[PDB]
Amino acid sequence: STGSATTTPIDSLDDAYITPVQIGTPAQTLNLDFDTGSSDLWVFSSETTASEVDGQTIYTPSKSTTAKLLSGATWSISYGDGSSSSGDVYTDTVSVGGLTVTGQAVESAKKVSSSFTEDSTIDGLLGLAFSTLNTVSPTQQKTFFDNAKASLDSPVFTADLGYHAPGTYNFGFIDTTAYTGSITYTAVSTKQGFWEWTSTGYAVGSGTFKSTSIDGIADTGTTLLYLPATVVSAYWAQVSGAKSSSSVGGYVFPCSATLPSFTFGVGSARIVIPGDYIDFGPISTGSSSCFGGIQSSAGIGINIFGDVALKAAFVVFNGATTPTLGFASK
Repeated sequence: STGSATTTPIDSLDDAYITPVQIGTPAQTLNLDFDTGSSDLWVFSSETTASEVDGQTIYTPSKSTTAKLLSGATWSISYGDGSSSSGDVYTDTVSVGGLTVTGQAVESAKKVSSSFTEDSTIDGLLGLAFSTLNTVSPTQQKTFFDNAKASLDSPVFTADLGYHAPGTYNFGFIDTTAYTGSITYTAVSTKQGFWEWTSTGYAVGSGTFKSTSIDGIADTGTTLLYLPATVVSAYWAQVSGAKSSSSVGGYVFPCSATLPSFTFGVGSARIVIPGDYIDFGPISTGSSSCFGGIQSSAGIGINIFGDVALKAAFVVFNGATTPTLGFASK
């Protein structure tokens, strides 16, 4: 089997991407944030505290003939941005782009933190990291990809995120028309539950490439590119007037600037992020200070190849017995 679904930016900045997902019988379509940095499929629901729902579409298990309470199971998750959610668990039929999994754990939110409530465009998350990170207790549950894998033509999914435009998540096949050149594959460590890999270095603009190992995670659920402070300083030093602002929470730059590109290495190959992809617009409405799309990871504990990096590439998440990642230009 295979599946193919379009993913769409939630706003003009590509702050996140939503993909329609069919849950239950008859289908209830919710727009979920596919997140290769986590491993829970959770949704706004008829159980979510009413004051914490503000425009989201909800899953109502009582209206699904295939929903079953997973008795005794609870979940609770906290994300790197400080947001969180928790609740109970149903199993139900879940389909993405024509690919159907029966018996998928659908984690129903009873509580969500303010950032989720305040984002009316995201109805939940669909985790695509390794199932060892799934938070369901006392019986840990499998991701949608893990459940689908055996049925797929090939045990892979691909992320093809757009810049200010829709893109595609494919399951079970590699669309050879969706990228240019060849795909360069690189080793993955699953020791932390992430799609963790080692970039071979970077360049800023037209500058020379610096060969240096940068361990980090391919994370579709993080907006920006978070890299070591040395790398980030070398980038922003090429932008007149750019500075790190403690009050704003990162590097800012004059909105009048033209930003240089940023290149990262994948083995001997190179992925180029155009400068425009690094512009996240005014820090507040009407400001002439703009927020940068490359930020320091120094306070995180891990480097994160988020959407800013991934949307410059066609990315293969290879879930074979030994997982690997593939990157191609496009």
